[PDB]
Amino acid sequence: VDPDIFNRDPRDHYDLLQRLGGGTYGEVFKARDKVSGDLVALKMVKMEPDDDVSTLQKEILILKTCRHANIVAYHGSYLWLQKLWICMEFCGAGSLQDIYQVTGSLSELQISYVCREVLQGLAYLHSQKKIHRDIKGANILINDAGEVRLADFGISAQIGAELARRLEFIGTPYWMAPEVAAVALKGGYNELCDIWSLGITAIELAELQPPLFDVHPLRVLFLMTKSGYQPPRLKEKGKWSAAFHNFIKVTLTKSPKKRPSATKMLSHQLVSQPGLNRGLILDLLDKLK
Amino acid sequence: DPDIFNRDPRDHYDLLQRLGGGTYGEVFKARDKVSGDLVALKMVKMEPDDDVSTLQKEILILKTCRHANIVAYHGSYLWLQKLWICMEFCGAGSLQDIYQVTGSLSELQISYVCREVLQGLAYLHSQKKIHRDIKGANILINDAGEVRLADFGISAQIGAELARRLEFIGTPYWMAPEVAAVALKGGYNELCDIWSLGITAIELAELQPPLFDVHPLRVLFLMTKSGYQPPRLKEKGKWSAAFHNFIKVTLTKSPKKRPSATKMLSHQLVSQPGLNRGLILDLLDKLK
Ligand SMILES: C[C@H]1CC[C@@H](N)CN1c1ncnc2[nH]c(Cl)c(-c3cccc(C#N)c3)c12
Ligand SMILES: C[C@H]1CC[C@@H](N)CN1c1ncnc2[nH]c(Cl)c(-c3cccc(C#N)c3)c12
Repeated sequence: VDPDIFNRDPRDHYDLLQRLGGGTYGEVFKARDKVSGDLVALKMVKMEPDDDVSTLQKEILILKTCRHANIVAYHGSYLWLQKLWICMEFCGAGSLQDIYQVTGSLSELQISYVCREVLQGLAYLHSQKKIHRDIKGANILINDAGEVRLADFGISAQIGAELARRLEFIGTPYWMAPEVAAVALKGGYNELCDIWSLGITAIELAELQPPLFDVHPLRVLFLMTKSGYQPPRLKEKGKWSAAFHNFIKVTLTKSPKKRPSATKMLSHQLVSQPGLNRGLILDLLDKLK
Repeated sequence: DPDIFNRDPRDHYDLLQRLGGGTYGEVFKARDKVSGDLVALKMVKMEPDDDVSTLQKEILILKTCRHANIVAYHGSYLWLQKLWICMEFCGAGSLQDIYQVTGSLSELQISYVCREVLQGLAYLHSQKKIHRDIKGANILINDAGEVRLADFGISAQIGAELARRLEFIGTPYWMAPEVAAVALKGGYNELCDIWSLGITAIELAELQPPLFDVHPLRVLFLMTKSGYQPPRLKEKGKWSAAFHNFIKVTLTKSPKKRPSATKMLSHQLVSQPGLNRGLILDLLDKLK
């Protein structure tokens, strides 16, 4: 699962303080270093010798090979008595969903700053051939230093593992059409799917819910496949500037061939504005207390 | 399937010999006890904690097919931990079994085969089905020189895989439209069968599909490049311009420009006047 794993009980180094919740899979615990007192988040997953180790192997590999200020910090992993423990940064404010349900709608400048920081994390991930595939407020954390960090590579790991399995059982390819060979090797979609999720997340930070949240999940999926499909928009026009409406319009470009990349989005009017600094986030954290 | 017979298939058929299956299972040559007709019985072993989704999709595809160019379905039996799918037996086996003894097929024999496969393909696509495994091994020839498509194994596996995507997709509110589209539809369409028929036409002509001596992973990688050139027949002088054009048109790299099976039925190669089962009866005489 990981050549750098510690075959030791994490409870030798950490006091488990409380079960904070969970992600796509696993259970997350708040933990404290026994001697220093430093806080960490320990994600525990059941790991038997018979289980497929590929998903968790890929999640650890993404966390270990990410060296970025906009990606949650990784400290190491533990394997002890059929339980895998992934040790990561403990972000004191929690997720942006934890924040906006107490604080309400973020201001346009706070959203602009979060979007820029997320786009820097996405530009980095995409440059290293990775796709997050689960961009949303619940997966964007704010640490005590006011930094915006992408978290939960669970879906990304599951998708990488599913793609490796498909290649293993693809069979003889001599009669396969090139587009069949392409979805077997790449998947049918690309990293631009993360740009659309950031557009939906910016609406979620403004409205406390993604668009169509009240609509049945299957109806949402079917409508996206229909011919006359129109992407979502911000509900209250006058509350937001034209730069925010345009950010939603371009990130939510229906065709992936015309959806801008993460680096191209960094020069967009909304995220290239002058007043975007960590002070906006430190002031968001002050409102929480 | 609700119409599954809960009896031993040996009550109605005499098992004659094991022949080996396709994608999955084992196929037995068998004889109908009342008519003396041969049938192919596909046997799949069962275990109590087995996912029955793929098997269920294969039976449903076969039970709803009613076309001369697709193996006929005669029912399925569940007995003593085994599932038996009963289908049409084709006396000469597959085109691969034939050309391995006979050698290369003539252009007119290939044109008859292509027309018959396109009739089956046009039918399958009209019913919203995809074969996905068109090749010499899956095109059977009966004693009368007639053509039947066989082995909906890959087709059933893909269908089962796609149904399992719709079940474990999770909340879709942050999901881009193209991600939603591949989860429901798959990322490719029925036009993949047109390409496979082009490669199959080359396989019948040259005894191997193009790049057969190149590593499978290298072939897969080459195809994804934006400079990949579709294959062509090696001996230009051995074939007519119409066959060379059929190959170029079926092997259109872009699935947006690749013609449908119904469109291909109007192509010169397969709409020619002398195409009939007699051409395959000549092939079978060469075998004996
Ligand atoms: C416990 C989780 C989920 C519930 C959320 N309300 C708060 N959250 C965190 N809070 C404080 N520090 C944290 N560090 C990390 Cl990593 C997470 C985190 C957040 C989201 C997904 C995953 C995973 N896979 C981990 C975290
Ligand atoms: C026994 C099989 C496999 C080996 C091949 N050499 C000859 N072949 C047939 N030959 C004569 N009639 C047949 N009818 C049917 Cl159906 C098949 C068939 C062919 C291929 C796959 C499957 C399945 N699932 C069934 C068949």
